[PDB]
Amino acid sequence: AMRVISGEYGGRRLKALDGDNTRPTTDKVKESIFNMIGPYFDGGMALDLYSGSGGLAIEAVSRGMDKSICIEKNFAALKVIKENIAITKEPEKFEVRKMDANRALEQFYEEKLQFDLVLLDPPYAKQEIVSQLEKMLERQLLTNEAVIVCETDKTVKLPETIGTLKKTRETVYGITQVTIYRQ
Repeated sequence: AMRVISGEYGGRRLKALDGDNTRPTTDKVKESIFNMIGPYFDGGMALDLYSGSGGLAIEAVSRGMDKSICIEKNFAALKVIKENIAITKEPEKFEVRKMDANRALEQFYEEKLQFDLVLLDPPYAKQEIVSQLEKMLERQLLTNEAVIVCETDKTVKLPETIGTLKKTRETVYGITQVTIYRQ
């Protein structure tokens, strides 16, 4: 069963969305991601653009980030992420918004926000990572030391360079590819 790996909420059990045979984000991959980019953070704001049950957003805050904004496509996910946020007992550190992912980026621009961590785990058929990152650069949605974590099927070919972002690491764990970008 899914669990927070490390940090303040480490070891706490989380609820997963109902299975639908799509590419998972395993706890082992989650651990690998956060140990690579962290393992801990001195504050900051994270964006979890396809948050689902919220495991990555929660891991970020557990490990020291001040706040995660979690974007959701499907109404059904809202009760699951709410339950998981409740398990942290720090609901003020999370914001869940039910809206289109691309519309979310333009709202963040309206809100004059910048993110220290961006987590991008789109459904395979809705993957627009390069366009989205170009949008984030266009709208200056990234802090100076922001890091982007992408999760894709191992068959996806993400570019070495996206505007001022450069791929710094890329690792395959089974069929899940984790790609890291930094400015």
